[PDB]
Amino acid sequence: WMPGLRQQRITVDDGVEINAWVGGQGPALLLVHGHPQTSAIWHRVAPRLAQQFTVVLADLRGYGDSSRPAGDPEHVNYSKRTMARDLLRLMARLGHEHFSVLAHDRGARVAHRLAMDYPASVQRLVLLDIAPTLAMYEQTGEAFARAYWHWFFLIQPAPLPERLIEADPAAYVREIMGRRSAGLAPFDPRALAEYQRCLALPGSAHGMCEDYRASAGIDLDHDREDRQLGRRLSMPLLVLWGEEGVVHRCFDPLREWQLVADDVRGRPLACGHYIAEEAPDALLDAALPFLLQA
Amino acid sequence: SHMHTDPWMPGLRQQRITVDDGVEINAWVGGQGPALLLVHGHPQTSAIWHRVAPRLAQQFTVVLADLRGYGDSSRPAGDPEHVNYSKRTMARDLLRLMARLGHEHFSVLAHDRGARVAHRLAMDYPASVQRLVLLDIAPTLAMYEQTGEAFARAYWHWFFLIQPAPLPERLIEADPAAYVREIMGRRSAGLAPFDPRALAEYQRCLALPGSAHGMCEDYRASAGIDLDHDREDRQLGRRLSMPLLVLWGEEGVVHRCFDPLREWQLVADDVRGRPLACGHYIAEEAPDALLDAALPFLLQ
Repeated sequence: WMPGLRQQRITVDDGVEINAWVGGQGPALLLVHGHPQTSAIWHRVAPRLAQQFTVVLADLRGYGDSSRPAGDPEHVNYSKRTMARDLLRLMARLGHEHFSVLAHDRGARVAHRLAMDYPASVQRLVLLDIAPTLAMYEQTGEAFARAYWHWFFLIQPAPLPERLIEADPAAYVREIMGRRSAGLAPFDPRALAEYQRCLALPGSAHGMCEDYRASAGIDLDHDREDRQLGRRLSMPLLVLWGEEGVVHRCFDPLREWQLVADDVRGRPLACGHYIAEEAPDALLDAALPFLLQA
Repeated sequence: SHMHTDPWMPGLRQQRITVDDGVEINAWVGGQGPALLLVHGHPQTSAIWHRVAPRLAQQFTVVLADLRGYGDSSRPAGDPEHVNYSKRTMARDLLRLMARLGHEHFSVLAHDRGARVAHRLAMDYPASVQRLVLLDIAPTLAMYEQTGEAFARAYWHWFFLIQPAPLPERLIEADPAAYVREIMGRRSAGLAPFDPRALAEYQRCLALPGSAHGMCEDYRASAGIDLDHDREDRQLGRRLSMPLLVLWGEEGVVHRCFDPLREWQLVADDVRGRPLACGHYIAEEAPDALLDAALPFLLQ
């Protein structure tokens, strides 16, 4: 489990600490998970990556063992701008002013904003099973709303979605993850246990829901401003999504990324949403060449 | 408008009628004149009609029915295909209810889930339904087919309550009173527009054991088998033959996200309708406007 990596906490905001697993050697590589998971998602690929990169597997705020800050009416505290600043400062305090990013689900969205807000810090970008949040909400149809129901449940005003999550957090993890195409088969027991332990920490439900609420509000304002002003990702971008997942069925991922990024390459993989755990070898085959030419 | 002093169901008596095997329908029956079935929706009960029923009972024999899974009616088990709470089954419930009360031909005033039941009822038994008034709905099939960002944001439950058990049930049963308060109150005036007795009824009845699963089964059917039946009607060119009046709230989601009159014209041959200056809960927010618009239609 995480051979060669040691867990570290770095204060990134006033009363906000980010928990991360740091190890390896070489150029810096920030690994960012999504919902409802933690840095543990990277346990199958992190050893290999650590042979040529200094890997930093970060737990987003509200997730894992990081701080669980309070929400706020406009959802600034869990905006992608704020969470991206969390990760920028994390890498800075660990001595990495320039780094690559490998990200999944919520993390990838954070990474997107990070790469727009601080382009000089992000060398390369690899985003897993996402299309841009703004396009995904704008292009919502019946199929997407049925499958990604949480994108419309978790954004509802507190305390509703929190009631659901906290009534039975372990059941929440199991139903969110096992009702997708691959079921619960691809998840290592230790990893599932981590997701459930961390999801149960106090304040987690509200933090996750605040992330979603911002991504249905203020985050879309920031993304729309970028769109209207012609501001796009400048650095090399690799986008990988699961052929068996909702993103593949309901959107044109590569097209959507070409609209908001200038140097984009990507393709589907023979798996579902949870790429790093369902298809770690395919993920590495597709991403190591790209991240190593950086 | 609503006052603690207003009468509660004056002239009506509560009745339980067996309409299916182990399924009884609770209903308030009263009045004089031609028969009129009143059908509520979610997350409420027959109590929703308490503002308009005293007046209506002056010219109709009114039957305010509690849907199965709702109010004081039975809460039968679900099933993998969601037949037990399909709109076909609930419509047959109401047909049999009116039959056992001695009414083979009747008019219908219905809201929300009840209106959807009414749609199916009027399609499956057109000779029994004389006139139809449907409140703040467009047809379920068009509403799902035309889902966009705004609709999914506003009618989030249409995509939460349909998820496989036990998830939405967990939400509802963790705090049923909060579910009612949050579902109904999310607007500028909150729960003020609902008479205290009516809100108390909705909360008491939703808290009865088995309620969450029944309501979720209704929604699941409306995202599955019900849509099979409705698409079959559309493909075969079967439409509502009797007069249809559709009234929806100008301030509600249906108005914002669809063209209700057009959508009903696609599935009915004799339709008229218009928005009212209120939200979703027409019968409680604007009882006088509701009656002004509907009594002429129901009396012809």
